[PDB]
Amino acid sequence: GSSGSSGTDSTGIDLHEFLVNTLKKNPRDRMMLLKLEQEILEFINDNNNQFKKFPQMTSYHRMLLHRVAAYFGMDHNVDQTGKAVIINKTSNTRIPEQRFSEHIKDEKNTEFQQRFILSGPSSG
Repeated sequence: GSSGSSGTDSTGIDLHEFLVNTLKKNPRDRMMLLKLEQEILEFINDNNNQFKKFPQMTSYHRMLLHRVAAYFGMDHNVDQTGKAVIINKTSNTRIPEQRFSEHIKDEKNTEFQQRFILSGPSSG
């Protein structure tokens, strides 16, 4: 039925290794990882907000996120259906050793606009 848990074995797959590897192999994906990192930052710091819900994600996406959190030290939880992902802000949650913005230092071009721009609201 079920056996085995996280305890006797903690140190294993070096998360970083995975992330960094993805940044090199998938130089296009980085874009996303970066965005999430930003929101996650403003969130963690934001005390007013305790929990944060994420929009419906795909099989891959969901995975990517789950990783980022585990790296920052945050636990994720699935909703009644689990379709989406919800994370909270706990003490264990702290800043890592290095950020992704440190690997993309001295960029060439970037598109960051927060005006007359929406995401796309969907009605039932």
